[PDB]
Amino acid sequence: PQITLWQRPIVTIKVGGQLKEALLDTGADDTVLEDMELPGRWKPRMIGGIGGFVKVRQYDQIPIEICGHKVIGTVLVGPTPTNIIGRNLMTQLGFTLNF
Amino acid sequence: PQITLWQRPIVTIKVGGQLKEALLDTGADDTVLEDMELPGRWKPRMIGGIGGFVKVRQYDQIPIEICGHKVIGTVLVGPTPTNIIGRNLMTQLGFTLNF
Ligand SMILES: CC(C)c1nc(CN(C)C(=O)N[C@H](C(=O)N[C@@H](Cc2ccccc2)C[C@H](O)[C@H](Cc2ccccc2)NC(=O)OCc2cncs2)C(C)C)cs1
Repeated sequence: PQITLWQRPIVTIKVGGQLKEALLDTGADDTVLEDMELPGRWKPRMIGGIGGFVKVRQYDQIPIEICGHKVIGTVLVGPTPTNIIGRNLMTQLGFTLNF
Repeated sequence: PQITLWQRPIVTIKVGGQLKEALLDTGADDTVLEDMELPGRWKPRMIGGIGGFVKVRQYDQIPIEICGHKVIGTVLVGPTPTNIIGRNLMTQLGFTLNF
């Protein structure tokens, strides 16, 4: 299917057993979710964006369902204002930009 | 054209006579450029990002060529690591996300 950009491209995801809404974001290298618990080891990281930087925890090999399809990759967790699905997971679903 | 997302979706733009690089960003409502000179008056705007909020200058009705296509719209100028083409201008080109 085709997703329009007249509105924010927000989709439902399932991660860590929880259902959430998240923004499909071609301008994000990585996926960043509002603070939550995830299984396994993690390492601290600083990620930068428009307002400056925030400290997050990086969990690797985390499974996520997006649009029902199951993908796996790195997920950063911390005080982000909204959940963001980055290119690292978008590629796994075969997403492209077209015009 | 079709753009995959294994690397950052960077395109060439032309604004105020100058060629620049910019990131195609579906997760951005608006277009934000690094400090530069633009004609006309500006008005104040606060935009929010991952790191919080920042003051930018809002210039309305600015012509930009993106991939040689002319768009005319609002451009925000302020502190940013990268020029960002947001949904306001991506919609003028007819960009969609597809999988
Ligand atoms: C130039 C160099 C430093 C670059 N690094 C990168 C890799 N990096 C750091 C990222 O992708 N970082 C992501 C990001 O913020 N990307 C950004 C572009 C950018 C990149 C680097 C530095 C500054 C801005 C752009 C992202 O789409 C974010 C997503 C978002 C949306 C709402 C709330 C929080 C976040 N969009 C926004 O910040 O919107 C700003 C707004 C515009 N108009 C109204 S609000 C994080 C979410 C992970 C790309 S270019």
